[PDB]
Amino acid sequence: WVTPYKISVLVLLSEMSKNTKISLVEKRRLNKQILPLLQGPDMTLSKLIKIVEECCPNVSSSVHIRIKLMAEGELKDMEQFFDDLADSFTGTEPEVHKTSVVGLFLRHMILAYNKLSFSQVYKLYTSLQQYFQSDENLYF
Repeated sequence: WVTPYKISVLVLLSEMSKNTKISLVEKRRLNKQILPLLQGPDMTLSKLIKIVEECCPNVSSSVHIRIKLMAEGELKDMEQFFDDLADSFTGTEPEVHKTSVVGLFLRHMILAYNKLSFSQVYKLYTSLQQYFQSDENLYF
């Protein structure tokens, strides 16, 4: 269930909460605008970045480069993203994201990730590298 697109959405959610150039009110508005990405089907990294560029022009590049560094890194870099993301909510603001669409998405992604199989985690990281590579290969 956890795919490179879903990881990219987690990266987007993380980058949105960290954005130093918009207010907390604007962040709350943007989290509402982003909801169809959490509920919709998987899309290429190229399409996701194009969507993010339209509503969050700042974070689009930050999202793109974060995936780039994870893909150009090692398996540990994907595992470290999941660890840091799990410690980043309901214990930083500290706002309860439990009944929320974002909260349920963060929960269901971290749970499905942890109920791994080392084989499945390794195949997830390679899938992520190919997902990023597919965007990097584009002429445009």
